[PDB]
Amino acid sequence: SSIPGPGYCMGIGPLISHGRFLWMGIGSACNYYNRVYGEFMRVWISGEETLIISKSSSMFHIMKHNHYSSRFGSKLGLQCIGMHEKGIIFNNNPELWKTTRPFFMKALSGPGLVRMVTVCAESLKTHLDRLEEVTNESGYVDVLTLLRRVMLDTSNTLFLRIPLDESAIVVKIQGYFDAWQALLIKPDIFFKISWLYKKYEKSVKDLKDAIEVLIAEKRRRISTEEKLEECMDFATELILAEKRGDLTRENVNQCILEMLIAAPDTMSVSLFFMLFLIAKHPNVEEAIIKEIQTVIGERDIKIDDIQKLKVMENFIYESMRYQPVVDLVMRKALEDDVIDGYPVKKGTNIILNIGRMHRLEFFPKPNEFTLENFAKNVPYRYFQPFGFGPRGCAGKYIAMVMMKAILVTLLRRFHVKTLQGQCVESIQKIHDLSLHPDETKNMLEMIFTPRN
Ligand code: HEM
Ligand SMILES: C[C@]12CC[C@H]3[C@@H](CCC4=CC(=O)CC[C@@]43C)[C@@H]1CC[C@@H]2O
Repeated sequence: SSIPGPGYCMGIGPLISHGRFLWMGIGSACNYYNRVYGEFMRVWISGEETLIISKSSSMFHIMKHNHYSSRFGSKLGLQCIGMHEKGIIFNNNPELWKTTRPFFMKALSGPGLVRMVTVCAESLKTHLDRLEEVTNESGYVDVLTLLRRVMLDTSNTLFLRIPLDESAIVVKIQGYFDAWQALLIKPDIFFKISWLYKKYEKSVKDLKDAIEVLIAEKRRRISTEEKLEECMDFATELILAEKRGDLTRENVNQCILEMLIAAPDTMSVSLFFMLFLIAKHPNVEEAIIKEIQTVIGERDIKIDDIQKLKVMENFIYESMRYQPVVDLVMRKALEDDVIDGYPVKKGTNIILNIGRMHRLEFFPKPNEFTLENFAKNVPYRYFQPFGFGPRGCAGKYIAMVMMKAILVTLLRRFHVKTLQGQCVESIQKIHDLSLHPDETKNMLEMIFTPRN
């Protein structure tokens, strides 16, 4: 089969599509192009041909095979934010990515994933006893900021554990994400005209400098440590690999940065959306509380509990299905292949529109929020909220642990109410790199009233 999509109007076809991505935002443009043309179609970002694909088969094929273990985006943009051939998230150098990923994978599983369940709970407890730092005079909690702070404290105490300014770093991380999102697919032209991107360059420097102070302190503690054997962690493993031949200071420094931003970027907005759903679905809220009563009671949550929390697990999955944050995935073809019907050349960019896929493929009631969608065991080839395979989410397992831990410890303690008739559907969302609340609007706050 030849490839669907707009006409290559002798050099205008590319300019409209890129411009449309810039104008609409990546996610809404993907959804536009998939709805107009097929669920498998072609478009251009800068020069290069990029396939925007919703079909479950193609998705599975792509994530399954090792010759798609790359992403893409502006080299100038990725250099600007420090992700050009450096971290793992947008590290598109195959070999350098291969050697860095294992550090992340170790830290996000085994004993650290077990530690995480109590670390995550104790952190939120701390922040729920200090709700004055986040609550209004009118009782309005800034949930986005609350979550970001506990997510950061969580990430810090597990992976780095150096004292830091939560509030400041959370703002800096937000700044870094805006820059990443802004520059990821900007054309080379953009990067010439300097007073159009110095803005972003500063956000990156703010965060990078802040983290350099922390890794600096972390370095000094490692040098003077007696029992280096016992107290290992993600940041230390990296630093010791650099002390062997294995890694570069620059790369270490970006990996530590990337581990600290991950959850604040994504967990916070996911749990935010999840809380607005609990607020407007009392049917489900009850089921979850009943489960928490049965399973946990008034004991501190423990690793053994999380597998038993079945209703919440379905809620989490249905929330990510219905209202995702990470609704699309960027990949690149490293070898030629046939994919469903169509040929895909080496170097061809790919955007997997997993948000659309979860409304077109397997589920009984795709366009409404119900746990009926997860009453029958969902095959993992029709529902990839995290992705899978050799480049799937490195946090995918621990993320689920973390989300259960915070939803338990919060709902245990508080009823959550939304302002006005607001719901996830009515919130004004930006749909660019990720899918998240437009924070220049308001009515995003919530109210926390106790239980008993
Ligand atoms: C609700 C939470 C989360 C969601 C929905 C999510 C989703 C995703 C998705 C879709 C990808 C792309 C994977 C692919 O291309 O197949 C990804 C990549 C990644 N995620 Fe997450 N994620 C979450 C939380 C986390 C957390 C908590 C961490 C770390 C602490 C993390 C670390 C990563 C990393 C490092 C990658 C890049 C993997 C690579 O390129 O090699 N994620 N995530
Ligand atoms: C999925 C994705 C890679 C992983 C990204 C995701 C954007 C949101 C995000 C923020 C983080 O800090 C961790 C990685 C993630 C979860 C990206 C959108 C396109 C890209 O392929």
